[PDB]
Amino acid sequence: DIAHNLAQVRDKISAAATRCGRSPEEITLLAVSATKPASAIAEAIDAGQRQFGENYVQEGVDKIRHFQELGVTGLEWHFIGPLQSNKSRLVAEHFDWCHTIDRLRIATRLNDQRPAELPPLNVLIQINISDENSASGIQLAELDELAAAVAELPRLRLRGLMAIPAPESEYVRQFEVARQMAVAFAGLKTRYPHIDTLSLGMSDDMEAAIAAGSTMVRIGTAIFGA
Ligand SMILES: Cc1ncc(COP(=O)(O)O)c(C=O)c1O
Ligand SMILES: Cc1ncc(COP(=O)(O)O)c(C=O)c1O
Repeated sequence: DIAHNLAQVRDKISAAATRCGRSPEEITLLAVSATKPASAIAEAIDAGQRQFGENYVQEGVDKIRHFQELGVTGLEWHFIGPLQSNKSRLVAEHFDWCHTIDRLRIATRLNDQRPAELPPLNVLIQINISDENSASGIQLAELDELAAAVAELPRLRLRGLMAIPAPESEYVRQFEVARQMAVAFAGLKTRYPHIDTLSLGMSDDMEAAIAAGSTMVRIGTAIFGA
């Protein structure tokens, strides 16, 4: 049951924030609906969920248009997959968030292709904090430069950071990797304006990411099936 799983996840988020002294309201739940059918999002929507994440551009845009045409308003769509330049326009025209900015060129394309009547596309810069097997995300030593360049793009808005740590089963390592991300997030927050989003944590490392200071968890399996 999707509705039951939504309520179960929100309780686990709420408990995890409370245990480490944070308000549950600090944590945004991003329902990762990738590869799930639109009918499943429809249940989530009917269960009160508004923020959905997609990894593939055309699947996402098709869903976005599906619910726009039903006249469902109030939804927030996050693109959280890797973004190739030949699909940037669909993202720039349809999505509300993009978590996967790791090169200045993809950000400038999104900026140029974003219609002016839309709000600025909220973007996060993706850090490869701990994955040698991923060709996605930058190193922390490159963050200040990319952030400063992306910060001037007027049709974008730099909101913070995202990372997908290498899979890790040890809670100790989960927390320490997430802390590195929280530390970098806090440093960015000092100088840049409106830095409020640390996209960090999935089903299995939710608690350490919340304890470390994530503001947004990306949950798929625990809501929709694997
Ligand atoms: C499940 C699914 N939906 C949609 C797409 C749409 O492809 P793209 O993201 O390259 O537009 C893909 C393939 O990449 C996919 O695997
Ligand atoms: C960026 C991102 N977040 C979250 C998930 C899925 O999260 P979960 O482990 O709960 O299925 C994936 C999808 O495979 C992902 O690529």
